[PDB]
Amino acid sequence: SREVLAEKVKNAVNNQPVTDMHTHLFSPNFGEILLWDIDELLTYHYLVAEVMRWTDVSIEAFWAMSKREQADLIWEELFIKRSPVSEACRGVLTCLQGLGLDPATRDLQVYREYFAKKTSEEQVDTVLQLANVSDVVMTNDPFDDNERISWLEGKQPDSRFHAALRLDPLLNEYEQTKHRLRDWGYKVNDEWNEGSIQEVKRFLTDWIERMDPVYMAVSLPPTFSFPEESNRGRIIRDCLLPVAEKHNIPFAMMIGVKKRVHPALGDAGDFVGKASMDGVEHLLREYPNNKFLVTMLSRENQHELVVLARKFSNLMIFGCWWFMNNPEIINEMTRMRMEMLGTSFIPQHSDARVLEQLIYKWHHSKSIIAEVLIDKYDDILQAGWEVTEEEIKRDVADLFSRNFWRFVGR
Amino acid sequence: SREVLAEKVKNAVNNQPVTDMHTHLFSPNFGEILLWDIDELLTYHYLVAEVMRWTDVSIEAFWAMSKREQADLIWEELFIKRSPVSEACRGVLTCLQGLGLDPATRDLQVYREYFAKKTSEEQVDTVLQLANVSDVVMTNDPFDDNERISWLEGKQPDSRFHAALRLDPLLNEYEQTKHRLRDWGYKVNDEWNEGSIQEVKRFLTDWIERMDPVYMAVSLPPTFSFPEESNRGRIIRDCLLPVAEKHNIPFAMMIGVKKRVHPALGDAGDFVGKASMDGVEHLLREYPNNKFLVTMLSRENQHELVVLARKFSNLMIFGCWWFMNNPEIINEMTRMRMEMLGTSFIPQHSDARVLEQLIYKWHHSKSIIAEVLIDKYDDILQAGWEVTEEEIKRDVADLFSRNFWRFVGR
Amino acid sequence: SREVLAEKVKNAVNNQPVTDMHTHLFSPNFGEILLWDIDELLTYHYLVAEVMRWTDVSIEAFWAMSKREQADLIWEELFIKRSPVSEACRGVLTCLQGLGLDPATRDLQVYREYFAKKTSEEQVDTVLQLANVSDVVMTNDPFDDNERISWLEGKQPDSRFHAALRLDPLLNEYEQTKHRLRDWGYKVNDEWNEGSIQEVKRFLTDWIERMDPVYMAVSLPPTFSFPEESNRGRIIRDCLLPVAEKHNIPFAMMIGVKKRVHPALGDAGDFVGKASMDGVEHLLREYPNNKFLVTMLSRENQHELVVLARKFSNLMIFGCWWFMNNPEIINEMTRMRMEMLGTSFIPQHSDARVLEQLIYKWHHSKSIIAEVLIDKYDDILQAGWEVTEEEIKRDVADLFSRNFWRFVGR
Amino acid sequence: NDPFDDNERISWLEGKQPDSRFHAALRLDPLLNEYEQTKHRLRDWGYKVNDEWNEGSIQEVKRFLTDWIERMDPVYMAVSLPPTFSFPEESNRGRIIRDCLLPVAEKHNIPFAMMIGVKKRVHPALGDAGDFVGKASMDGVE
Ligand SMILES: O=C(O)[C@@H](O)C(O)[C@H](O)C(=O)O
Ligand SMILES: O=C(O)[C@@H](O)C(O)[C@H](O)C(=O)O
Ligand SMILES: O=C(O)[C@@H](O)C(O)[C@H](O)C(=O)O
Ligand SMILES: [Cl-]
Ligand SMILES: [Zn+2]
Ligand SMILES: [Zn+2]
Ligand SMILES: [Zn+2]
Ligand SMILES: [Zn+2]
Repeated sequence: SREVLAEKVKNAVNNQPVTDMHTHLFSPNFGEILLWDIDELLTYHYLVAEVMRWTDVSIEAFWAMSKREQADLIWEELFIKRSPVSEACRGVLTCLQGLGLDPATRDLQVYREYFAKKTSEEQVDTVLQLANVSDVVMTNDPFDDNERISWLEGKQPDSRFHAALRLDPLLNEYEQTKHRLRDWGYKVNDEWNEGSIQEVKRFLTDWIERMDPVYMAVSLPPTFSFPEESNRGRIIRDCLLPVAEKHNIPFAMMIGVKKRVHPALGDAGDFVGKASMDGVEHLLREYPNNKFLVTMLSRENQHELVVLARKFSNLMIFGCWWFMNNPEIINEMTRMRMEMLGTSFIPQHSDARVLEQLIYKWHHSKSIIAEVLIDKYDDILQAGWEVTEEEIKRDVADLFSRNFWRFVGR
Repeated sequence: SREVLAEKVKNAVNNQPVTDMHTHLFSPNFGEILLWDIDELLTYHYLVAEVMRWTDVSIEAFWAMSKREQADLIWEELFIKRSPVSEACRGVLTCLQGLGLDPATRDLQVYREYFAKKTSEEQVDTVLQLANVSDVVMTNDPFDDNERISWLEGKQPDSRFHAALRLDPLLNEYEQTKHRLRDWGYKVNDEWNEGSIQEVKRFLTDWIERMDPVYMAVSLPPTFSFPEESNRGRIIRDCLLPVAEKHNIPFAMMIGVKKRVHPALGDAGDFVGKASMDGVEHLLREYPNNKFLVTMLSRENQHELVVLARKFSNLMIFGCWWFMNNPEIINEMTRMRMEMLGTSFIPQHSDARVLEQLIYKWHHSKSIIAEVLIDKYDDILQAGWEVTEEEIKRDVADLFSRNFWRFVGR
Repeated sequence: SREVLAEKVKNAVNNQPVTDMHTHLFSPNFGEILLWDIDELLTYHYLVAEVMRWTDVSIEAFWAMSKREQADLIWEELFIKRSPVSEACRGVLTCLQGLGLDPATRDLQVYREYFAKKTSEEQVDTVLQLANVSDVVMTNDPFDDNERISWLEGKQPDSRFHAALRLDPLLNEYEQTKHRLRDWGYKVNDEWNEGSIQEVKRFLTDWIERMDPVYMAVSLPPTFSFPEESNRGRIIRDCLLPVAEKHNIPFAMMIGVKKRVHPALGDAGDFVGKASMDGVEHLLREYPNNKFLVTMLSRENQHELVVLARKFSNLMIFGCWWFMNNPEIINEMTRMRMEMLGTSFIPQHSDARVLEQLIYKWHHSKSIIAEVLIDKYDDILQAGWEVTEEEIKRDVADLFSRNFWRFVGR
Repeated sequence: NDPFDDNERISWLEGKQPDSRFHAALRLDPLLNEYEQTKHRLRDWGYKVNDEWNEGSIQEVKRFLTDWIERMDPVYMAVSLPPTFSFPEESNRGRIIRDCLLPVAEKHNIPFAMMIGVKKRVHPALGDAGDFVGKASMDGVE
């Protein structure tokens, strides 16, 4: 029956240890960059954008408040003055309950008590256990002063944390970044010649050696195109692709983000745009020895992206990114994906910026993926097919963990 | 439980008095422009387009028939020859049943009897009571000869009816409209100079003074862009925006309509197109002291529009407009909206052209919005949150009425 | 009640004989072009694309394998190593069960036994009976050497099979095709003059005379536009349209296919793109005496296509084509269509390349269409409308068969 | 000297050497501007170019150029181009120039002559007198 299947699917999904292949979390020993707290959860930029639609407090005043005050404002405006029904607000409550706290009391002061008596290491153990996350993939930007520090000091991340070499500044801001490269000893010239090419490669190789990243990544605008006689186009073609092939490291492209449409909002000021599939199509076909992990921001790019994955095996689609990370969208995306790709895709990643988010991000997404799995297994069951519990666990393992590790070559 | 919640949500939704912030209805005392009748309901242009896909009667012959004959044809073709399953046909039946008539008999002659013995004022009282609509926002075009009359005669609308200054002819047909402005005493010159600017402002100010509109509005094509060195671009930049800021009146933009692709169909001859978000993005960011009410016609513009609202608080999204006003779409739009905006948006408007439509428009939309509210409240309930009935009524009040009045400054 | 209605709708839908207005099947007497077998089902290009996302076997090696080996590989990779949850894999199982075979045993060798002891004619009788398909519309390309043979030999197709004149080579590859036309006696000149025009018309007329097609068809790219001073634009304008009007034959346009993005994949190497609606809009309005059957490949073209059908009665929308032929999409498309068009559209076609697919294609689509019909009938039932079983059968007959025959003029 | 012209191929294939006052120039219009049609002739001549632009197609096109350079000993390779000429470009012309012509020309130190601006056959019936002209962008040459 469907209910017998349902229980097996839900059990398999809930018990399957998750490999979160894209987050903004950091190994505890890396320091304060690792954000956690009910205060951090409430000041997540997703909620900053949401509170600004309600509060009379200016954005300037908001940025001038302490994190405690910002959190108090957001709690009052989005949870008390109006029901916390949005996905992000729902997420906060899910994290609280998961930690054993009681959302029924709406006692923020009591919730804060829970966090103030623990250490980073302890909360990490707690959260990964609760979220059943075995591996976390970080976003490591060698262009950030704070992050560069731990890496240069020789600090190695926790074994549960993996590095990913983020290259946004290099690919999207070369004109400014080239100068920093020079200061660091990478002799790139004013013009794109053999010298500049080799030094950029040396730069990538040095960080690959230092981080041992599972992949190199970059977020791109709606106008992204390739090939292109631009700094980005040339760097990707002459340096990134060749280096990635040599070390058999996949290239992750997060396409569709239009940066800073509302500067004053900070991290909450980015917009979205539909991109052309031409560049991705070209990269996949012309670089068969390169591997590509892709996720797009526009709802209107989702279906064609699935179709492109049917064309090229060197393409691995992943997650329901940012503005796509909402139940209604996650549901439609996951169903279209399983329908045209079976289980050859990575349904989700958390993109967690605050440690505790791993709880709600995976909880909310797992229940949806579980329902989709139940429908699909049931359809073949009605066709006379018999699926074993072991086959279910196998499929679930591919979706939440094995597809990623298998694609990156680990 | 979910069923206890369901009843509370449905009750709150059904009892919440509605402020319909965009319709094509008129205060009864305004005259015959106020359309009502089972005949008017059946000759709604939405059904004209639908009947032309079935009937062998030429469009010319149709326009030559009396309204009674047109209604008879549409009833026969869309209700008798085929089941009235489309949204618009379903709407007609909902209006009948709501009025106490019986769709089971399919007796159009009997239905007509009900309307012929009442007055405009009486039917208005009846419908607003049935639809539980407390306030109706009109669309008042000072460029229409018939409408200009009541306003110039000094006629004030019923207290339940509010004015909205529609400016399509001014913004999209200035080359022709400028001449009428001159005939009315507004000395606009051949070239866009201080004189033309001031006289256009004087024109807007005079009508704002006469109508006391809750907002100024315009429908725009898929190709809409801003800024732009065109009559529209210049009028918006040099006159509309400044005047709207001074009187703190919001600017409503209904984007995506491609006018007259099938001229012979009349009001049923408009098409749709996806628009670029650039112009809206620019307006929101560069005019922070101006308020904007926006609704778009293309299904492919919906998600990005929600994201843009997360960026700018001077943007208030509203309704599921025209071709978007169908269950399947209303559902997906409302869910995406609540998920990314919580309750900071106006889910719907009727766009009613015929008085009785208020019944089905709100009935059909309320049941969908109610189901979405139930899902979202249930999700936070499962997270341990407890929502009171008063909080539900508060949220419902914001969605169906308070968000609008609060945004316009009333 | 809804369950009483449900049974009537499901019964009507299941019993309604289907006219499949677009397939890639052939009358049995046409020869081996008629594909059938569990081996053919498994080597369907939809599954080739899917297996290439999993298998380590090179595409070259795959094309070098025998059909038996290809089928074995696909069965092992997509059904045994991972659960066959994708739509195409689900389809294979549905066909097996429908034929009386047992998917529970996963015994491919036993399944093969069933097919090896029957004749084409026998399997055709079997499948059409099982799929309850009364009429099959073929895709007949006079430019294919193999197909041209039966037609030139004077072979007439089975009475259950209808011809459709496919013109892709003529319209999209005229520069190469013109030479073949000359070799066949059609004196087209180097330049587009009266001579070339008349000879192209003569060519179309000759094949219309030989095939007696229900319609002429062509698949078009995302960049399709009209009018256009190109071979395609000129051929459509000066030859196709005039000839189609004269014989009152509709023109079918399948828009949105980007051919060969992955050449090595063969038939599995096509991609998709969103098209502009301008060309279709122009054709519908400027050629009122011509009939057009249209289906588009991009998910983002679906809603506007429905709106365009509301504008022009000479437009008949049909099916959920190729990448659109997935439950999640079929559901949303069918609901948007019924909501804005009632029953004036053709919900589906199979596009079957392998005989047995008629079973799963129609089985999977019928259950979805049935659920949509049940919702819509229920909505008007709740409005007080009473629908008779005969009206249901009538509506179902229009959707699955009469709308097509009525539109083509048969 | 157009190796794609039947009449012209003869003398070269027969081993005929031109008068000492006459020098050869390898004209490549058919190769660069009509590859889709020309590729088939290359195949018939033994140059195994594939359907897709890969190492194989590249090497065989180079072999073709090298063979004729060897046979003609041209002072330069030449081509006439349309007003819309651009470079780089993901087209047959753009790829052939980038992956074959330029490399081969550098190796043998042979210059590349480009005669830009001709819009072919605007008046077909006039034959050789049917070509028109158009202003080109300097971007590709630059
Ligand atoms: O929080 C987010 O998802 C964004 O602000 C970014 O971190 C984005 O996911 C990125 O990786 O660029
Ligand atoms: O009936 C309609 O919705 C349209 O014909 C128009 O009234 C549109 O809503 C508009 O306001 O321009
Ligand atoms: O199998 C398919 O649907 C495609 O490969 C084509 O046959 C397409 O449907 C077409 O008719 O061009
Ligand atoms: Cl789109
Ligand atoms: Zn991220
Ligand atoms: Zn309106
Ligand atoms: Zn949906
Ligand atoms: Zn087909």
